[PDB]
Amino acid sequence: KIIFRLLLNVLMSIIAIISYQWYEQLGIHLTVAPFSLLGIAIAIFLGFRNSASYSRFVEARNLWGTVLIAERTLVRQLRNILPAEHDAHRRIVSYLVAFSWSLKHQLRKTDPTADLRRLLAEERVTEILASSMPTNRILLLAGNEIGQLREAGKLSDITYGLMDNKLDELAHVLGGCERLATTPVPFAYTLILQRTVYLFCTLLPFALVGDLHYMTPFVSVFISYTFLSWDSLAEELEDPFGTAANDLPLNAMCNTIERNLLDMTGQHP
Amino acid sequence: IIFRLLLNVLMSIIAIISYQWYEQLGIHLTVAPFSLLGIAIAIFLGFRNSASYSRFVEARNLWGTVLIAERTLVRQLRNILPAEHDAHRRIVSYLVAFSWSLKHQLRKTDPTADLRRLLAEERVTEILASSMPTNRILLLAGNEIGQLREAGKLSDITYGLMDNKLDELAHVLGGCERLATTPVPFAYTLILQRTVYLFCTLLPFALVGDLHYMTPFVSVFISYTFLSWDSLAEELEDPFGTAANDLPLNAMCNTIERNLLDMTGQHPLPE
Amino acid sequence: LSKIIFRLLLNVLMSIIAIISYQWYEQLGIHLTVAPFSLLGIAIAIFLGFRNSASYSRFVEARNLWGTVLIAERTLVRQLRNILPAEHDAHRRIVSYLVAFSWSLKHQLRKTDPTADLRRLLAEERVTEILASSMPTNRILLLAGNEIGQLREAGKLSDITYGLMDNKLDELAHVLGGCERLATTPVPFAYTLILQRTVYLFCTLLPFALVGDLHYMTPFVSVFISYTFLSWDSLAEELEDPFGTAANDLPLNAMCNTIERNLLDMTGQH
Amino acid sequence: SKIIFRLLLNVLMSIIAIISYQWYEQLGIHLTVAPFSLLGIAIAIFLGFRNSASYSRFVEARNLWGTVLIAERTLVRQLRNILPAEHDAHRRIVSYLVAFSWSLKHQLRKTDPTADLRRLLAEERVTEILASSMPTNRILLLAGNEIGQLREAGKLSDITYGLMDNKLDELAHVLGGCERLATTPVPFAYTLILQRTVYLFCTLLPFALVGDLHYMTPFVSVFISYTFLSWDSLAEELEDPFGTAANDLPLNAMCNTIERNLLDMTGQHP
Amino acid sequence: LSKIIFRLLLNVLMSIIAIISYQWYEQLGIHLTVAPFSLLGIAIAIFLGFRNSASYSRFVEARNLWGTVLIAERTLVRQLRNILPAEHDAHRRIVSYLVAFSWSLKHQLRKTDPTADLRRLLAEERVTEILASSMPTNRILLLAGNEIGQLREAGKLSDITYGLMDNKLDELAHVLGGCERLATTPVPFAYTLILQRTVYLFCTLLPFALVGDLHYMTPFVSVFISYTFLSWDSLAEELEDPFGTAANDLPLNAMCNTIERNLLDMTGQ
Ligand SMILES: [Cl-]
Ligand SMILES: [Cl-]
Ligand SMILES: [Cl-]
Ligand SMILES: [Cl-]
Ligand SMILES: [Cl-]
Ligand SMILES: [Cl-]
Ligand SMILES: [Cl-]
Ligand SMILES: [Cl-]
Ligand SMILES: [Cl-]
Ligand SMILES: [Cl-]
Ligand SMILES: [Cl-]
Ligand SMILES: [Cl-]
Ligand code: NA
Ligand SMILES: [Zn+2]
Ligand SMILES: [Zn+2]
Ligand SMILES: [Zn+2]
Ligand SMILES: [Zn+2]
Ligand SMILES: [Zn+2]
Ligand SMILES: [Zn+2]
Ligand SMILES: [Zn+2]
Ligand SMILES: [Zn+2]
Ligand SMILES: [Zn+2]
Ligand SMILES: [Zn+2]
Ligand SMILES: [Zn+2]
Ligand SMILES: [Zn+2]
Ligand SMILES: [Zn+2]
Ligand SMILES: [Zn+2]
Ligand SMILES: [Zn+2]
Ligand SMILES: [Zn+2]
Ligand SMILES: [Zn+2]
Repeated sequence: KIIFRLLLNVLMSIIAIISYQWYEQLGIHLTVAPFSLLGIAIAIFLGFRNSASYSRFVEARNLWGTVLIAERTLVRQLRNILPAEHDAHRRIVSYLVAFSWSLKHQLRKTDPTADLRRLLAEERVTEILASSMPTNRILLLAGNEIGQLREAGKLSDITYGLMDNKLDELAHVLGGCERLATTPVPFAYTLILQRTVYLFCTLLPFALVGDLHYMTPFVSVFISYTFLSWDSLAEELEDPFGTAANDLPLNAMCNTIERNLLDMTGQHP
Repeated sequence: IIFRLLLNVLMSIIAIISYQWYEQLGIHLTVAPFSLLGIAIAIFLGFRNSASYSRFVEARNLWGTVLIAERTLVRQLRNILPAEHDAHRRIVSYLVAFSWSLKHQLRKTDPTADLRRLLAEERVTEILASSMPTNRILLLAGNEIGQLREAGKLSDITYGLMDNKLDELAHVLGGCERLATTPVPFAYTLILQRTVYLFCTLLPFALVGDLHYMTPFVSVFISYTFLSWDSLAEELEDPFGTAANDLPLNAMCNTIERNLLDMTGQHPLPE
Repeated sequence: LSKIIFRLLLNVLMSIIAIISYQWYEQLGIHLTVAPFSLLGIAIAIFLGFRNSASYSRFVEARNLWGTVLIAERTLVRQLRNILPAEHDAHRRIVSYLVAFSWSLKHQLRKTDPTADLRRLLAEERVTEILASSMPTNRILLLAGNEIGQLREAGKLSDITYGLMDNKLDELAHVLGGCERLATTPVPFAYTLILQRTVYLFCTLLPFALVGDLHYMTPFVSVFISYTFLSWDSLAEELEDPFGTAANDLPLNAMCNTIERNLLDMTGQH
Repeated sequence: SKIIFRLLLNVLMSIIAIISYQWYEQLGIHLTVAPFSLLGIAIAIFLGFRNSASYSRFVEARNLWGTVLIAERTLVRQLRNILPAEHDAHRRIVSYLVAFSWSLKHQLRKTDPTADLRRLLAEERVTEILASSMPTNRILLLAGNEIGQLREAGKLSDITYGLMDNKLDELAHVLGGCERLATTPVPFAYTLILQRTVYLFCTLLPFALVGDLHYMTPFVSVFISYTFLSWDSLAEELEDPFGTAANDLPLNAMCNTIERNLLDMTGQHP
Repeated sequence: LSKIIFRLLLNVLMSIIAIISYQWYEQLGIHLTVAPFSLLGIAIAIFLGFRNSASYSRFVEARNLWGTVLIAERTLVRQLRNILPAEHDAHRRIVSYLVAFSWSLKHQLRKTDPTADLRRLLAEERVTEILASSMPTNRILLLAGNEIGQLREAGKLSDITYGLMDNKLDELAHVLGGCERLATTPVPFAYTLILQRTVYLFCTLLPFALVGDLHYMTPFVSVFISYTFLSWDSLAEELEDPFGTAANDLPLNAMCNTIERNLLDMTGQ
């Protein structure tokens, strides 16, 4: 994709060289100086934009970081507060593991059913799949587990509350991820910046050819590489739950989560 | 926007057909000064759009919190008082009323339909009497939580747990109000817009000396880049203004309503 | 201050002396190209951008702090209604302190006299207590804390519900510090010092380095460049005094009225 | 200004440039503006970022100090509100909190805490504090014992103990925040190399400037040198916000304010 | 031999090559002006500026994370004394776990062996149990959690006071999560890929563009412009791996020492 636009730029430079003979005749002059202005303007704009994209990526990485943290500490509190309640341990862990996988699926816009069935009773799978938000439902069921221990008097209102906070933290992760997935910043205004860099890159050799002659392709490819490299990297970072090269290894992240939670509950991968 | 590009092409054609008369009289326009001007304008547009983007992001975050806090509040009600479905349905009404009412507040549109749909007509009059209707809804949601505590169904601890979620909604209300009765750059936003507008119309006259017939092509391309970047900032600066795209706000209020009905088993339709 | 129209007009005068003294240039041997003024102009524009950023942030923080007053006081009034709906005497006392706090904080930041307002809202005993302090607004918080505190001794609030309302006072305490910190810590003077020199000197020497290129079109270009750098410099001017009384500053009286109106709407037996 | 030295030194180099411009072709030395435009702008961009990074450190340092005032204020309020009678505890706790500020200032300035410590506390304590290589942390632990004892005594519940405990946490965070900004500087490549670069650019600039400016060069080069060197030295100043320079923090004024605040009116309250 | 001085000396040679070969330009048909190399270099600087910005923030984040370790450990030991002044048995056990956590984290981020430092601090029954887990640092927190848990079950801590100390474990959990997130997820390798190529190629081709305008002045001006760009680029590289072993990286050994000495001073050791 990047190499296609680079090859088309080498070609366009040749078009500029072979048709430079016609330049004076057809009545067209093109200096470097105006293209330097527009060039720098674009660079400034790509610089800010690209930084904005990196921010989103870092936030996305961060939210997933919190899934692991919150889940670890929720399991920790369960063990420290109710060390004898290993039934509750196992079931809650099931939901927390389910939550992660379901979040991966949600963000990937794929089917959660395989993973859900692996981890949970089929009655719960139907309840979870029935909801507009399966991750929200999973949190509600994990909520019932601690909520029932509270009714049984095995948790106090304080110790229920400490565990409730972690579910609250997971709610916040889910909200943040949902926010980052459903936020393409006006669909037109990324396509409009892209068509700008593109149109600048292909008109540049035409302007460069006066000053450079046969060097035109070598300089024009180098400039275009730089600008396109930057533009496309910003594109990858913008959508961090995607399946692109420089996007979050969400399946690996989910494995780490499950393994951690299994390690904490005396069980073996 | 497309008017201003057509105005630019018109200004370019003027600059071609008049280049002869004026540059001979002793009035010249080089590219080097308009390059300094344009780069500085770009730098300023760069920083400007940065401030704009951050207002846009804060708006998204605040609205994200509505979703989050309302969800966790309804979770807490279900987990702490599994039996109290009448309380569940009342609190869910206000929470959904809160979202629509806040949207209507920011967009400066009429909430009446949404309130009449969600709430008892006594409550709707109380809410519509107030000069701060969104706050009033929050207060009502409060009483429901308060009555449950008074009835001994919530302890001070568990009342407290739900109370935090109402604070979170309060923070969202305020943050939004501050992002609405705005901006913080107090109508300089019209000066930079004109600074761009004038720079784009004087530019063909600076460029024609170097480009002759190519001028309308190169001048419109530059103008496009600057005017687009300026337009984007203006759009982002004002996430709740009467001209903004209302899709995501509506999408948000719909999401939460749907979520909440699901959470209280009002969905799906019974078999 | 609209010195922007003075300096724009001084710039026209600076172009005029440049056009007519342009002959006496090579005689002396003084030449001024655009190129090194592009380098300087760019460098000045970067530093102007980074500075205006700081200026902007400080203004936003001022808004946020004031925004929190409204939030924390709304919620503290709410809490009192839902937790103690019978206790309208306590409601009215706490409310009057909260309103007092807002007004007192405004007067403090504006360096004006809070006495009139305090006396409108509070008992002369309390006014005396507040004004006796070297930190009046902080003392109002202490008094508001005392009402909440009494309710706790009386047993109308548990340690838990006491705690829920204390946090709101902690928030108003962060507003108070915030505002104080802002009022005493400007964007460092050096910035606005350095930049005010370089931006003015630049706008002055510019028509001199443009006339060689522009002959007669020097006023209309040097002005348009100058207006651009000065607009952007004066934007920082109009954003660095958020607590003032100027048109561009925060409408703190209006905000205080908004606060008072809000807390009165929340009370009235309904 | 160490700038006034290097600004005059720039004028001397810019005379050398005016006299040498004939001999350029003799010595074989062509030197256009455009390469130094590229290098200058690159340096401006890097100065902009560096300076922004420094201001951040300034701002964070200021904020952490702000929290000291806030947290200490509310912790006194909490004691005045929850235990209104316990003045001996109030007085003891306040003296530790005041010790905390001065102690921290001395820690960050690397000066002797003993003067200010003796002014405020019992001599047994002044030696317990001085015996620890972490004096500020020690003071905190001491303030911690005071609220702890009030709880062993059953004068505070677990809840009301917690409310105060949180405020000591907040101060621990300031301590850590301040230690991080102090013991961790902005890495020495950032300062050492960037200063070489700005100055080496500043000396060479007139040599490439003559061709265009002829006689005007010493002015237009000093103006450029001012702009660049000002920005770099200001960055260098703000990087170390607990230092003693002009644009650094008034740490002495701040601890005076903290003290005046806690001790307001012989420490008497309504 | 120091990467930076080598790439400078390659650039002084690139300049003499450009001087000696300037004659052949006219004949071979290769015209190279400064104007487009200004556009290129400026763009590269902007992108270098923004990139360096990201690398700095990552370094700063790592610093804050370690700052929190010290803060949270200090206040947890402080709480232990103020709430349970008699229970020095528990003080010593918890302090040893808290010091273990610091060292374990250090070793984890350094990909080095925690055994020596852990054996120095803890009983053998514990050290093997901890090292048996694939998440040893997380395991140490679960064990510190247990101490707090036992003290609660023994009635020595109330639910409230248990809560107060539990939040301090939560804080350490976040540090661990944050640190792991920084160690495993780098600043996207595309940033180094793109910018290392583009800077190097730009510095190399530059004298060939400068030579027409600068002649024998070329080497001096070219090495200077190279130095400015290469220094900035390598500074970003040194800031990007803050858990490394360089002198420019975080003195993690010093910090862990400060932590240990700190918590021993607090208990009377
Ligand atoms: Cl956590
Ligand atoms: Cl387990
Ligand atoms: Cl929440
Ligand atoms: Cl229901
Ligand atoms: Cl609140
Ligand atoms: Cl239900
Ligand atoms: Cl009332
Ligand atoms: Cl506080
Ligand atoms: Cl009322
Ligand atoms: Cl802490
Ligand atoms: Cl001990
Ligand atoms: Cl001890
Ligand atoms: Na906790
Ligand atoms: Zn022609
Ligand atoms: Zn957490
Ligand atoms: Zn178990
Ligand atoms: Zn929340
Ligand atoms: Zn229900
Ligand atoms: Zn022409
Ligand atoms: Zn549904
Ligand atoms: Zn709040
Ligand atoms: Zn009332
Ligand atoms: Zn003002
Ligand atoms: Zn606080
Ligand atoms: Zn007292
Ligand atoms: Zn000369
Ligand atoms: Zn903490
Ligand atoms: Zn001990
Ligand atoms: Zn023993
Ligand atoms: Zn080993």
